[PDB]
Amino acid sequence: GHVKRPMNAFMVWARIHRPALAKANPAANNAEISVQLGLEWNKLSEEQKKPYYDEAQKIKEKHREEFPGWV
Repeated sequence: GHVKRPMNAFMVWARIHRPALAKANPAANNAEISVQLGLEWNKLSEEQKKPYYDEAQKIKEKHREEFPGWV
């Protein structure tokens, strides 16, 4: 609804990068770290974002293995 396809790719990128960013900027709280992750994500080129979108799609497909109709 409010969530669009970029968010799932961004969340892959964030899961990878948040822990080290939090430790490197430990005076910042989680909400501020989240803002910094979003700015870093938006500086990536379309080509750089591609593998995160590709991985988000693989994750989606793996989730759909739970559904009736898988195999």
